[PDB]
Amino acid sequence: PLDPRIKKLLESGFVVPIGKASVDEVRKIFRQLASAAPKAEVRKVEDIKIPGSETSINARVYFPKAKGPYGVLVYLHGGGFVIGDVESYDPLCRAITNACNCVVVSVDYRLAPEYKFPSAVIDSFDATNWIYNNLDKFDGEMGIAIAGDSAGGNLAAVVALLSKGKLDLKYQILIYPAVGFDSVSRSMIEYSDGFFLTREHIEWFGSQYLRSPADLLDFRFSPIIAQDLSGLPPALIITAEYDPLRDQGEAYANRLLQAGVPVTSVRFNNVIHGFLSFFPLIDQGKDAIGLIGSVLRRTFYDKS
Amino acid sequence: PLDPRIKKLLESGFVVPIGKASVDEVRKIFRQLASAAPKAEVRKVEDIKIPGSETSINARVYFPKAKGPYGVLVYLHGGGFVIGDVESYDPLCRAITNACNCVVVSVDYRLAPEYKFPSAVIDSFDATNWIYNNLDKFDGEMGIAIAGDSAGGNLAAVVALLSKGKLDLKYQILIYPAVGFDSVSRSMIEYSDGFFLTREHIEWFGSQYLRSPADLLDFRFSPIIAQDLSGLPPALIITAEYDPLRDQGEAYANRLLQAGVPVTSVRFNNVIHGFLSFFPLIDQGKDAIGLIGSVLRRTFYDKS
Amino acid sequence: PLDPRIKKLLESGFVVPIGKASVDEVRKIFRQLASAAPKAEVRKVEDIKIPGSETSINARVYFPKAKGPYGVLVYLHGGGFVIGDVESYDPLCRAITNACNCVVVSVDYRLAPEYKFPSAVIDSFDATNWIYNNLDKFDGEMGIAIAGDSAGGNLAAVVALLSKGKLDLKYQILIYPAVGFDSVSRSMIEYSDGFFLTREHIEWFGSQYLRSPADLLDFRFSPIIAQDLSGLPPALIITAEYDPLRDQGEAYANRLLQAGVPVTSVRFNNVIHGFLSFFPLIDQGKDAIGLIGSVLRRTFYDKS
Amino acid sequence: PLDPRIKKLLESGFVVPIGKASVDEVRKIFRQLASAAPKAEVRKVEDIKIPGSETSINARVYFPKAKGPYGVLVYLHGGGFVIGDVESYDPLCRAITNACNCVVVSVDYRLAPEYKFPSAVIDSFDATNWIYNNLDKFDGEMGIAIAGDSAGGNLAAVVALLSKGKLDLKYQILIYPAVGFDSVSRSMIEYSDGFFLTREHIEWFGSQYLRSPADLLDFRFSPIIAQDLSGLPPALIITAEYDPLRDQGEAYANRLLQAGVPVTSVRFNNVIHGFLSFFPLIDQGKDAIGLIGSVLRRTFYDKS
Ligand SMILES: CCCCCCCCO[C@@H]1O[C@H](CO)[C@@H](O)[C@H](O)[C@H]1O
Ligand SMILES: CCCCCCCCO[C@@H]1O[C@H](CO)[C@@H](O)[C@H](O)[C@H]1O
Ligand SMILES: CCCCCCCCO[C@@H]1O[C@H](CO)[C@@H](O)[C@H](O)[C@H]1O
Ligand SMILES: CCCCCCCCO[C@@H]1O[C@H](CO)[C@@H](O)[C@H](O)[C@H]1O
Repeated sequence: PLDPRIKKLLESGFVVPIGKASVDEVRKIFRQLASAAPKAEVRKVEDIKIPGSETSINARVYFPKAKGPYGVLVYLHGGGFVIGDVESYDPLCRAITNACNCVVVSVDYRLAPEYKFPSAVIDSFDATNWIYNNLDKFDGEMGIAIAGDSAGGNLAAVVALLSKGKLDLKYQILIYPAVGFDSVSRSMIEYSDGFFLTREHIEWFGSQYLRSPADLLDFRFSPIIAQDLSGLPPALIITAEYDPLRDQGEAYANRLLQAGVPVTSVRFNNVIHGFLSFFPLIDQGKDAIGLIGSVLRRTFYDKS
Repeated sequence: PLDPRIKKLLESGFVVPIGKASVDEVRKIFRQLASAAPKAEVRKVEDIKIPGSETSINARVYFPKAKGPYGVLVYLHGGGFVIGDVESYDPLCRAITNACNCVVVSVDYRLAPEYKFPSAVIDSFDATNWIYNNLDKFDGEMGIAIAGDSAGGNLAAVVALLSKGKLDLKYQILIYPAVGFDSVSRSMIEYSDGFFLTREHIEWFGSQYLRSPADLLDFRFSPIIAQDLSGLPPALIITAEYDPLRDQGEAYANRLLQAGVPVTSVRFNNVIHGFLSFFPLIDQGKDAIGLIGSVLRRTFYDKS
Repeated sequence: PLDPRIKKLLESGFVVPIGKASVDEVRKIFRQLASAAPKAEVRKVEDIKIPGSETSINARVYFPKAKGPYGVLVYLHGGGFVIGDVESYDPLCRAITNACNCVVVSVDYRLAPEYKFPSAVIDSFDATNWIYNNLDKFDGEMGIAIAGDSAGGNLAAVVALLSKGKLDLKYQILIYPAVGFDSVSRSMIEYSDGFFLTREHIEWFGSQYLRSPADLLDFRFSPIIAQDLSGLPPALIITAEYDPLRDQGEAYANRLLQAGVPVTSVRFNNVIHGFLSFFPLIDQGKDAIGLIGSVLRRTFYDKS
Repeated sequence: PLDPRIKKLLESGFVVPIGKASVDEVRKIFRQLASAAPKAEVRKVEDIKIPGSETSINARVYFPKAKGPYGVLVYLHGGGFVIGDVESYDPLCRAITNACNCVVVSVDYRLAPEYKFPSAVIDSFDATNWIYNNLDKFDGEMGIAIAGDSAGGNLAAVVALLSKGKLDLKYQILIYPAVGFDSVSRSMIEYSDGFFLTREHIEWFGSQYLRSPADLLDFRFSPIIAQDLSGLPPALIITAEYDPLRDQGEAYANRLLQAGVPVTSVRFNNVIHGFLSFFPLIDQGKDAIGLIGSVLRRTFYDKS
């Protein structure tokens, strides 16, 4: 069952009214929910503009208190390709920065419905490419990794595919990712309602982001159907027991493993989709952040 | 775990070498495996030709020993849209006839690769339509139901969708059906190899049957994504515990239930995909046939 | 998910208030719930007294309309060893009689708390032994089988063990059985509350029936830990997807299979514990009864 | 599926021949498998003797390079209550020490069959009590936590129960623990063979350790049936996807959560029982050690 703390929270009306309110209103509600978490101190924070192929991309850079050199984690926020932003994810990105002792660059990719697929992918890739080529600006010579949650985990997985034989990504962290279209998995059906992220929400996000059903078959939306997953960066894949997206994330882990990619796939039991965003309340979220910290300290620094 | 009888069978090389031999050779191997089962006596067997929209459709009609009037079960064989035929399914159709005390009409729909999607769907629908309009020829006034296994269960489900507000199908029986494209379910991943029907086979069948990836999004291949499942006939859906297709069949059951369609969804534990075809060996297959008999005797005759 | 029909029912307060009302009151509530189902006609019904080792055992005998000779199904009602009786199970036993075309003998074994374990086992065994030795009285020469639901499925499984090398039981039907003590299975934990049979109820029944914790290790309460399951009668084991007892019933199926006993293990999806008792409402219950009919017609008559 | 690395390992004969060789030989085989892992540097290692109630208890103390004050993790090795020792666990305890920046005290509790249950429990409790009362000897004033793997996770869970209202344990880490007797869970049945720890091994260990079947009902062997789990220390519970013990560990997590105890329950996918002992090969084991590090650094130091 759910952790009673989470059941209590859900029973008290913790919702984001996706598809039942205006885009502006759902963005506002999400901002207030996510941004309420404590902002842990880091050493320095900078807002930068990355020259993308299609737009000037805003990004926020978090520097850790630890001395350099650093690795750089490119972070892609979730929010169904429609909501969220760098500022609402500030508390989480600060927590990650402190866990990993690395530089985190959180990317404000273009959002749907204003900018449909593949805009978010293009921005995410362009940002990652620029950061790779400008690691010196962050004393970030230990290299680059990519991470994201939910829709941002989709983007991270896709960026890792697109980066093959261009960038040298050291690691990919996929936090309860969406990895394509799923009308069949048990978790999707079983947890379609009542667990914060619902099937109705998923469908609504899909309707805003994608241009046509053909986009469902594009590997830049459905990395699970990419032709060749071999040679991708080692992965940490975090899933949540009561998440409709659970099974598809675990499927992607399995597909990567079958392609010879190292993967640590961990299901956090008793919790829901989005649980890292609610780390102050949900203790397991702090522990997931600590696991991310471990894997990145190892990969970048060969430190415990 | 698998029933030890089935494990023994699999360990002895029970395969159909799908995608590793010629189409002719795999058809021949399947014919010999399936047609080896005993042919139980029925009252009468007739081969007929149904005038389809695109072809003359061969069908075999089995009459039960019980006196009429009958219901008529349209049966659509499995074989990945590529292999199988009415004659290889003769033992199974005779067993079904005797279980249900009804007329069974087994349809030789056009097969891939010679005839790609949607040829099998067109033939299956045209046959069902003709049988409905000619029930009097079989003393079949108690009505029409549709059934099929695996690829034939896909076709049956699709025919039921296409028949909405045209025919009056009384029942749909989906025996370990394929219901669309699945790259994510746990059963698909977990039982991808070693359980008779493999992922490699599934992919090969898909490559022979479908014309392009767009066909994956056609509801006539993926009934699970049909816009509206309401008003379809009551269903019996049989799945197998160790079948890659298990989860998607159970998902379709759930979607039908959510649309207000009565569904009895039963997972046969300890067995594999195709188990009804191997009823002489696999006892559970006889019991699945008996369950089909029960549901059809009830729906057609209001008899136990 | 649950069949919406069942969710609707549960949401409307369908409970038996086990452990929250007097024994008399919970017995009365259960009687009214179970006995409300239609009583289908059979050919003849007789109440008999079986001379048990410890008591005169009441039993009800149902004769089918079909002509003899018959097999005889000994039926052991559920109710947690505390509630239920032959009369509350009359509708279900009539339905079974008509499905199987056999004689059904429903046994009023002694109930807890008035008669603790192993009283119910002794009565169930003594009744089965007497019926075996008196099959001629029922024109029942096709033989004897045993069946029961829940606590009655526990008793049936135990009787089959005790009958080894004494009686010639042809078949055992275990309908969502309890097979011992379970504090660990996923189904027990996941469906501990909200699905009609709850963990609190299970614990309460255990407290009334068993004399001490040592009884938990007695194979006559926990057949799953019997030393040797080989040579037992072929089994049909029905489980329910949303039943705390699901996993343990499927475990027992697996243990029997491993001991070379034929088993057809079927999970009825979308339904709860007790669903056969509520066959008029829950359609899947009618289909489970039909499956029981199939297996018994085959075993007794070699008929479809 | 299993990580291909692990499948490869298993297919190459990675076994410990529990119950198929002498106790001496199985101890020797395990020692060579476990002790082959690299011994990472720590600051200092001391062997000590703890005055237990029934024996002088050997323990090894590992000090981290980080400066004090420290927390102290009491570590209880696995090995089915029969095999393993402090020395075979040296590589793992050094890895843990470095991950957590704390003192680790690995306890050589008495082993079966020479010393049956509850000897291991008594020694483990006595050691933990002594360490609590002697934290000053290790500059360990940040407090005490308890951890163990498999049989050692059983002991850790039991020590936490016994310590209620005596010691102030800050945390309990249960690494793929055994939590009692399980003849019913799906994982126990499904992964009974072929996944390193087998049911036959489990039964053999039980036969050596326990004195009689009554011991199965003793909460000091089956903490899952303890009367009251409330007030126990916060827990990290790690399970492995392909471990027969998986479901029972997840059940214990759920029971603790229901009793208001904080629990982070994480299933490591694609891996087997014992995977932390094989961290040099199995990368996921390094990441599990990092997760342990995170939770202990937080609890002891309020550090990331
Ligand atoms: C966390 C965000 C995951 C979003 C996954 C969306 C899955 C696809 O969503 C789908 O896409 C289509 C195209 O717009 C639509 O026709 C459908 O409404 C929808 O189901
Ligand atoms: C029992 C038969 C089920 C067949 C299910 C096939 C699922 C779709 O199969 C797919 O279709 C595509 C189009 O040809 C191909 O590109 C792929 O190889 C394949 O995975
Ligand atoms: C459908 C009926 C199943 C009943 C299963 C009971 C499982 C054992 O129940 C137990 O037995 C003990 C002895 O009385 C008690 O100490 C406990 O309260 C209880 O959990
Ligand atoms: C990782 C080690 C877990 C050991 C769990 C043992 C579970 C109980 O094991 C049992 O205990 C009994 C008493 O000795 C025996 O009668 C049985 O052989 C055995 O199944």
